[PDB]
Amino acid sequence: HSDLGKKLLKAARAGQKDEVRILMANGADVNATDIWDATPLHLAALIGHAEIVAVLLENGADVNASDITGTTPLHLAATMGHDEIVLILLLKGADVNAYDLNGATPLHLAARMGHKRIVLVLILAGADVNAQDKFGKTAFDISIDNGNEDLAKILQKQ
Amino acid sequence: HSDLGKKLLKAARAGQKDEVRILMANGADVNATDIWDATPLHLAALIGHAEIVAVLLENGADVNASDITGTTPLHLAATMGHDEIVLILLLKGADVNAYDLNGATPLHLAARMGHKRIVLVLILAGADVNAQDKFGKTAFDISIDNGNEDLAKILQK
Repeated sequence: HSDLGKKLLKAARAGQKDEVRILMANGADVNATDIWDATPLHLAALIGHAEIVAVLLENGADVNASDITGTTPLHLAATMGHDEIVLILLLKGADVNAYDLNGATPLHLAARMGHKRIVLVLILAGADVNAQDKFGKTAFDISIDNGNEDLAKILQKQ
Repeated sequence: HSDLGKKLLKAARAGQKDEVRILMANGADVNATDIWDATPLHLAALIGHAEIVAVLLENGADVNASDITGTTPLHLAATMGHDEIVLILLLKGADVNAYDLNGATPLHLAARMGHKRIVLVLILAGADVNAQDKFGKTAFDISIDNGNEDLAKILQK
């Protein structure tokens, strides 16, 4: 039981799509968690394996699982710039306004990394553009700081 | 070995100092890693358990271990504001200029979080104040963006 979950974590990290499918067919715990509170979905969202993300979600993966830093799969995909994964997660119910241990939402992180299309997707999905991180910054502020004035204008939602 | 390493990871995360000591005496791998490539030292640095950090380092923990995001224990301690742990890690050989997957060094992270004393410590320890992250930002730039006049002057040339 522990064993199949560990195998699934390893397969998700390694991007082994067919192994993920067989492990799921054999009853592996889709929400197996390691010491960092990382789940298979976190690993797949970090590395960018879109088919694995979709397979895990189809099999009941917790789309809003938070690791020990409060980081969700959506945070990871938004930070890494994985556009397709951001969209899949959102369509399968990811909480667009989840916040990590710093009060950062996925919108803050995408703005910080300058991922303009992801920022726009998150707005479209209902991200609270007025949300402030623990220090008072909005995605608008971050975009100004990063010289992305055009994106800041869109973030105003006017 | 997987068992003992997993037990050590769990004891480090939980802050169980005597259990950490006993597990290591019984041969647990001080550099055991989970799926995130987190080691016991990462967990102890994140949570802020200074004695466990010290015990792990006494037993040969890799002070520069990097997780799957390129994050070292010093990055975690610097972000969390764990002054004592930052100091212990540096004294035991942590690379003050290690960078994560975003090119962030510990100095960038401490500057972003406004941890003035940690910024000063990192400078004293040889932090490269001219280090740029993946987006061209130095710690000085971050302090300006945050309106942190005190930190900006500390970092100004």
